[PDB]
Amino acid sequence: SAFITFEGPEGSGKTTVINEVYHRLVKDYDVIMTREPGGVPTGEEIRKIVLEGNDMDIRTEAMLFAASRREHLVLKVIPALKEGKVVLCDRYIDSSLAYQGYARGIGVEEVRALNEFAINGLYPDLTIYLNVSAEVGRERIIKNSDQEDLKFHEKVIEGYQEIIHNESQRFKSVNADQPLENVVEDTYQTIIKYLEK
Amino acid sequence: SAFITFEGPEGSGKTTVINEVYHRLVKDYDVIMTREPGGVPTGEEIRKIVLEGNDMDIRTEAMLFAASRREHLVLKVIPALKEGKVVLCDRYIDSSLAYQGYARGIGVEEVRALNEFAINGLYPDLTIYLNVSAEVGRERIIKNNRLDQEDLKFHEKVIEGYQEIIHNESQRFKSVNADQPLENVVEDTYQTIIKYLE
Ligand SMILES: Cc1cn([C@H]2CCCN(Cc3cccc(Oc4cccc(C(F)(F)F)c4)c3)C2)c(=O)[nH]c1=O
Repeated sequence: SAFITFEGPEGSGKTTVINEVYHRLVKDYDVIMTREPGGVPTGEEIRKIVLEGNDMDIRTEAMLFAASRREHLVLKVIPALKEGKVVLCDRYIDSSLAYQGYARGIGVEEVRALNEFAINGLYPDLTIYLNVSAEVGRERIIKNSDQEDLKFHEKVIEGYQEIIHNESQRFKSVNADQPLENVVEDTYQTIIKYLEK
Repeated sequence: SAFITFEGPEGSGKTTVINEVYHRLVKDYDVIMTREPGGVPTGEEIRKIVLEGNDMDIRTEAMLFAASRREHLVLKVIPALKEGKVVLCDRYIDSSLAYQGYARGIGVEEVRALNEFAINGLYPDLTIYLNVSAEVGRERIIKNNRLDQEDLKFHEKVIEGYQEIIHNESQRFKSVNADQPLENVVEDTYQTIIKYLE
């Protein structure tokens, strides 16, 4: 079994990468791909409280997303790992840290403690970080589709840069400034190299 | 202003105490009585998920009690404190510590870190602990019939948990002997609060 997460800011090509990588991996591996809360009823119901929120405090939101993360883990991720499957997950604890912790200003130490309570030691075996520069990410966001949004996008990237260099062993960084075909290829090769050892 | 919480296991006479202490304090103080979720929409929605839960993982449950606590603190407790009011709260952080941390076995430190993220430094100015023995509490719970072993043990653990919390802390905790008849429990609690308020 293997628990693989995919991380990156928006404009990193994350959606295209996970989908294309998952498609190639299914041919040879007992692999599943899941997008948190991945249709888990309780997880989806918790998520709805946030989404229906009227000017919801960011900490309440973070705690509800952490509760949803855990329901997804206990009812979907853990049973698939116990069945010996490889699990590809579209976002996980590093997202909460870069977005809620760093970018939204709750604090790194606080969001990490929250994430650690939700995951109870279940860290990914491998995390693919889609390493995009703020400028390439910006052009991809525009190409696919504000000063405050640009600054927030820069803080998310800065947050990921701080995280990645603190847990180097788990993290495998892919150059996401390349065309998406190369980003997909490098990610696939990185995962295969991990799965074959 | 003053933020006063009331803690105790079931059978400590907590409901009677808070209500009777509220009816006495209202004569002289701009005081409110609340509990989580306390009509707060998001808190009420969180409560429904917890009540509809089929063998819900204890950590998910702890995170949901923490999210409800934050909603109730920001939308109800903090605005009343900013108005200069006396806020009496039935159960707060210490309940999660004794129930989720100790009795459920998650770990008091882990549950404390979760609840500190939830409360963001907003600790009660005063916490009344209704100190009941497991045996007196048991007899009160039965009155509301013999209580099964699972319930008796869980009740004993909650008490053990509260004993650990009160000992490893204090300076906000004021313990009231809840083994006394409820009239005396009410009187001691009232006197404790008045001495604090001045
Ligand atoms: C405040 C609190 C209470 N309890 C206990 C106290 C003894 C009674 N139980 C069971 C119970 C009874 C009635 C309603 C209920 O559901 C609640 C109560 C408060 C808050 C929520 C929620 F909004 F957080 F979900 C649900 C639970 C909960 C905990 O285990 N932890 C806490 O943080």
